[PDB]
Amino acid sequence: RPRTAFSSEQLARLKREFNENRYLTERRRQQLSSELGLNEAQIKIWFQNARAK
Repeated sequence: RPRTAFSSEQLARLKREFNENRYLTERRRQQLSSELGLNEAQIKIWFQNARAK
């Protein structure tokens, strides 16, 4: 799955979340998806990519 483009707001949330905990659980992935309007797949990819970088 190719990565979508994230808005500034979505990125703001993801960065703060990543800085609290770099690893996702199911419930946290679901909360992010529902609060960000992003597919869970996109959330997982962003976290993986962020750890990679």
